[PDB]
Amino acid sequence: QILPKVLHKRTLGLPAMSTTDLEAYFMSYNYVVTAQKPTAVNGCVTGHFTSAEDLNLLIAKNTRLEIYVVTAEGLRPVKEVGMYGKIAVMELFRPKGESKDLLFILTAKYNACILEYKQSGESIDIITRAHGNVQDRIGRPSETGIIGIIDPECRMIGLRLYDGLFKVIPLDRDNKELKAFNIRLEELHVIDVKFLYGCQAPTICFVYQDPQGRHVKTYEVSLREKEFNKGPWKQENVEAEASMVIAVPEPFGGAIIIGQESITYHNGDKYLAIAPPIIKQSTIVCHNRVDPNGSRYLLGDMEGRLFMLLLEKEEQMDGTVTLKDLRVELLGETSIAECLTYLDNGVVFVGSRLGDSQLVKLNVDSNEQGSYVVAMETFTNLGPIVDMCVVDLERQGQGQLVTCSGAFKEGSLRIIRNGIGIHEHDSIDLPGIKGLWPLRSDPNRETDDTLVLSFVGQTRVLMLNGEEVEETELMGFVDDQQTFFCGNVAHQQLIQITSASVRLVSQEPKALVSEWKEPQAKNISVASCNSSQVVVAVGRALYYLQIHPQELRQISHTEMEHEVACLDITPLGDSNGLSPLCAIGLKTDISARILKLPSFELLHKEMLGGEIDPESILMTTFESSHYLLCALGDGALFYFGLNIETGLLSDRKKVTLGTQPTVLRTFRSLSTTNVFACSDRPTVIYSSNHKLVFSNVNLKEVNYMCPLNSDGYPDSLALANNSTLTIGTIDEIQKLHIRTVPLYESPRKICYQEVSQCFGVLSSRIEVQTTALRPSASTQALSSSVSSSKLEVEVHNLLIIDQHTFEVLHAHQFLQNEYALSLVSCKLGKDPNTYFIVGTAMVYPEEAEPKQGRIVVFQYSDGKLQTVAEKEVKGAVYSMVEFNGKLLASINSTVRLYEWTTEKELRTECNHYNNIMALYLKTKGDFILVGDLMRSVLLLAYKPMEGNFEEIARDFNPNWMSAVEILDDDNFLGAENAFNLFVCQKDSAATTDEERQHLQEVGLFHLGEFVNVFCHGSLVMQPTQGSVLFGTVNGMIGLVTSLSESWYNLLLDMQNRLNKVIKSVGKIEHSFWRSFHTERKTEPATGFIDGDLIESFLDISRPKMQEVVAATADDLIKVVEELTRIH
Repeated sequence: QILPKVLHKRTLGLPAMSTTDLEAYFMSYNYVVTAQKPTAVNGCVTGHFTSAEDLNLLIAKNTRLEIYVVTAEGLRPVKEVGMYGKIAVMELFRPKGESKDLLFILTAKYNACILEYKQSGESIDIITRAHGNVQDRIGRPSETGIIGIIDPECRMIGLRLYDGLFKVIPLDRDNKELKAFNIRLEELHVIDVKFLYGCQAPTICFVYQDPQGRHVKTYEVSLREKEFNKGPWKQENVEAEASMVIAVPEPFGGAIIIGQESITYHNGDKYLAIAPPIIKQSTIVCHNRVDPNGSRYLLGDMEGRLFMLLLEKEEQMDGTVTLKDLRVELLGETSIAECLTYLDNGVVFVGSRLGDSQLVKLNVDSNEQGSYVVAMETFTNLGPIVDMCVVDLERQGQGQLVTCSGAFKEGSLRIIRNGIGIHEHDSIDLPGIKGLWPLRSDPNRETDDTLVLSFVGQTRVLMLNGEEVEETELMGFVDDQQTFFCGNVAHQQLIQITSASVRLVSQEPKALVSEWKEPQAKNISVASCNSSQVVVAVGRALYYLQIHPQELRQISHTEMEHEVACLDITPLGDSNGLSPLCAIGLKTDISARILKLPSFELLHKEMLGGEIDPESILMTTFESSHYLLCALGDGALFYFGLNIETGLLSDRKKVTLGTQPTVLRTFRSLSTTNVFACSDRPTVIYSSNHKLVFSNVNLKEVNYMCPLNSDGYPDSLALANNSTLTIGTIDEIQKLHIRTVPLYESPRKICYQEVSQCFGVLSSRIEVQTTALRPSASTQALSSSVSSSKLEVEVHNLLIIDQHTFEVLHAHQFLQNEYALSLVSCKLGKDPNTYFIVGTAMVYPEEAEPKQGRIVVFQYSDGKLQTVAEKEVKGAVYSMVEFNGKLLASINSTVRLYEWTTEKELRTECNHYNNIMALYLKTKGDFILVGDLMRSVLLLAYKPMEGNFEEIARDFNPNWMSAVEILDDDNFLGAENAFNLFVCQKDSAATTDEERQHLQEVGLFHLGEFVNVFCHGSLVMQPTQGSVLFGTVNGMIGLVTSLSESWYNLLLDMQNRLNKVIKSVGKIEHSFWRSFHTERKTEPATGFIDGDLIESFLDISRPKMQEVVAATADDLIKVVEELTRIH
């Protein structure tokens, strides 16, 4: 019950001392949105939800629900939904007379629902069979949280929510409101509870604690008269640390109780126990049944070890089987598991809250070092985000996030970056280029070695002998007038389809063979040539010629009613070059039209909105569903569906992009190759599950592309600009890119020091009584040092990390029993050098409140780390900032200001000690905002004349704060530990003595996450004003911004009209979800607008869109699309 460690647990989310014990021991307009969805796993189940012959895995994040189908290769995604609440219970069950299972869900605000998966055609819905709210007016929530269980015969549902009460929900075909009733329990402290198998009336078994140890007991539930009757067997005694109850299935029956160094089996009178030595070291957390009999079980530790529990049975000579013994075997090591589930055929899913989750295989024969476990996949988890910083290493106008993530063995550093990343190698400034093609200089040799530029009105054939550039045109091509395509198809030929003529050329003789010229002297507008044929179009008409060895043949010819804008050709499957289908785009009546290749026979047509002519179009194959993408001269990017057999009109919904028109042409990165679209921002359209990526590129701009696969440029692609050529190799595709650096120990704080080009990271590790546990970064440092002051264990270190290769340059080890709490890096006074300043405290087991600490000043030099000054202090050092040239530090309910003299010392200036436990500290100009432990906020000022502190204002209304930020000169933002956000403001009232010593809470919001850190910055290059990022315990990243008044009114009206139309999954009301909620109060939200709902307006259908804001549809599409580009 020492404060630093309990606060660290709160920072990671582990069960901490309840706040009540801590008590005993003693006019604004904002906009909030999400940039990265939560990633930690709270729960997970398996079953038959989608159909009767499917095996499903269902995963719960904080407010997300994900559904996967289990195949022989791994997992496949089918749906993902978001709920208006925090999921606390999730169970599958199947009533009699049902084809498949239904899902029960309970929310942390006590919303209950039953859901069913209904997939009819190609569309998928989640329908709500019943819904209600099960909250009690009077009572207090218990420890160990909420518990929910289901009878094996689907007769009732049992809930433990409060103390001294057991809530029962009957499960008959009536009860669409989930009416419940309470049964009184004599036992006021229940540890775990479950329903027993193979009984006649619903039987319940549970473990409780009271003076004289903890016990296990049973009951029978009579839902016909609302009372417990009596259990099948009496009450026993169990180990003082019994915590887990398992109900064994039918052939055995009975219960298995798990504690520490004991595993026990009770069934009526039968009783067995084992105490295998391996269980001593660490605690078992989770369990899962492998065999439907109940013949094997999996168990997982707090340190990552995975065990199998075996029940060996005895066949009776005439009676039912019994069991004789129990056995435990160490299987191996994984990540610490919050959820463990078993899938099928020796495959296990390990779901984690403090590390990456992963998919594992169990072998029958131990490999080297005797392990049965072999990893298969990992899924990234940003973990608890305990601290982060914004850094712009490469000196463009775009920053990156660097965060400390994870815990004990899973601790790491994460780098988060925006966009698609190319790595320019041959950078030369060439002005405007009209296009770009390859050319083959040899027979069909391996990767190409020649390229063709094309300028505003010209095409020039280069040569490429490696990294160098050279110009040497073979004397058979064009050099002064633009060609539409010059590439290759097959069979020892070259294409030259010019606006002057069409051609076939010899490559081995490098000579001309034959030519064909337009017999109208009228110049072509747009052509197309894919990989075996060319299709062209002139005036109002369209030719089509197949390219055959050594000559040309006319294969099709037909005029179009309107003037051709563009064409395309591509074989999309079992067709080796010849594409039976073809599409046409038009200027005047903007319309995509389907026309067969062989004879230009009419197939169909479809029109659109707008007037400006399109700039590009392609037919695209990425999945089993083909697409036709057109790109217009305004910024709209339209997509239509292709069924290559018939071609019935598939999905559509309008969109805008950047100001310049878009050019779309296909790239290569994987055998599931996708398309790239050139605009003001190059934009990949890639396949993720079935939808479209719209990710930008870390690039100024590009117009027209051509892939490059040469030996020195293995998977590159040359892109042209108004004045640039841009080439590089492709990283990931999605919007955010995450890079991981493993540390093998817990990080706590991070800070950046530019003039050194390094990071400083505080870290900690655990050591047995002290030798070793495993190699870590604090151990394998390049250099190392130990403190030499003269004024399990945890060992704290300061790590100096290189910013390029991300390796540990140096490690400093602090004194014994010393906890480093805060870190800063700055310049003080008139000294020119920049230091690393660290604040610590000395932590002892018996006593309850630290009473000493240091403030150490380090200088990192050419290759070493020195020490400059020490300044022992009488208390813990919770935070410090660099104020103006001085140092501001909070010492154990006091705030103090220090000065850096010419002797390289620090000297005290002034103090303020009215608060209690000042934890957080932020500064702006001459004001200081102090965030208290349980005393809301406090605003202070520094008076340069008298050189001391003056208390300007204080906020009443107790609040258990967890983070603090300064928005501008007058609005202060705070996050509290019940998952709420609030905004305070300085009251402008008369009577200048008393009511100006008040801050008014002018904004309230319920977020649903636990905020750990705020920081000023943004992730995009270069309506709204300001930008603050925050990070949470579940791994979510969010963004807060300020608005005007007219915009706030507009969007609030929009919010009401939107949630009058959208259907919520469990039929929860958005207004109820976002209300400010603590045990002491509940008020409607005000002063906040949430952008998740607003951004969902772009996913709605055209008729539903006009119902909202019934003042045009596009007039609001523009606004929302503008808002979408903030993050």
